Amino acid sequence: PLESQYQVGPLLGSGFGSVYSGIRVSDNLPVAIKHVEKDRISDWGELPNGTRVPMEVVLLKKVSSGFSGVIRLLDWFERPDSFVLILERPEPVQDLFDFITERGALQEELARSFFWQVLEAVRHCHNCGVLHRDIKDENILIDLNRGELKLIDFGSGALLKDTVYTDFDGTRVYSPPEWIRYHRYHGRSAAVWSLGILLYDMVCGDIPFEHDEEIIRGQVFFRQRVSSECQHLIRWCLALRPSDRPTFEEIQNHPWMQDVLLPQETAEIHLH
Ligand SMILES: O=C1c2c(O)ccc(O)c2C(=O)c2c(NCCOCCO)ccc(NCCOCCO)c21
Repeated sequence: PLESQYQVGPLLGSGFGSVYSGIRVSDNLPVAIKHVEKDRISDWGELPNGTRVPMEVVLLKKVSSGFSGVIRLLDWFERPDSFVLILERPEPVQDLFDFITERGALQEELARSFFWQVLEAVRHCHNCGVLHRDIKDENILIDLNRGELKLIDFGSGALLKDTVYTDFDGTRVYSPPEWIRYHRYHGRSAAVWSLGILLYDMVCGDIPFEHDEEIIRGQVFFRQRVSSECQHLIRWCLALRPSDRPTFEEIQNHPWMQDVLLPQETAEIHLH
């Protein structure tokens, strides 16, 4: 019933598998259709009702309930050598990496709005028991009309727990120093680090650290003009000691995070 209920369109991307544009024939709902080969899945779990699935599906199902800044799983399918996921697809949309590539460093007011919606989405995941572990500009989509951000690739994710993680499959340049040095981290505080990398990316147009030695050394240089407030939040998230990082709450009460724009106003001003 998969080949019948969706009409396939162009390839959107690959790297996590291959994702195509698609339409639900049922009712013209735009969708993204994502194929993952069994052979390349390292990491499996089980749905409450109990079959053996890719962790990504466990995670997506735990966070796709209700609204939020996560692209929702609408349906999934097993095939003999692959799994296939059907996801929301906002229309039109651009990923943040390509947005930043095209437009360079974001004005603060726009970064503040975007970063805020990222925090709301990640709180939402942490709440649903899910840790993303690969937060970064290419895992974030922009619905250009509504100004709403949406998180996407759960393939390196995990169940959130309070004990140490000794595996990491995400992106190195976004990984915290404790992972580089000890091969251990905790979820929240690792995620905060990656948030601080992301915020630097948004306001400087590029990631701050490229090599292991710079991650570990953790000194941040600004190549672009950034308010003292923005710089201080960033250095805070990128503190070397995990316990010196802010919690989500403290990131959202920081002075740089005041007077955020709603998504709609953000798009009027900045995206049309
Ligand atoms: O993974 C999605 C995606 C998804 O996983 C679930 C729903 C979606 O709507 C998408 C998605 O729209 C998507 C991409 N969309 C076109 C936006 O172009 C990038 C901006 O220049 C462009 C790329 C993309 N995925 C991978 C990003 O990098 C791939 C490099 O070729 C996606």
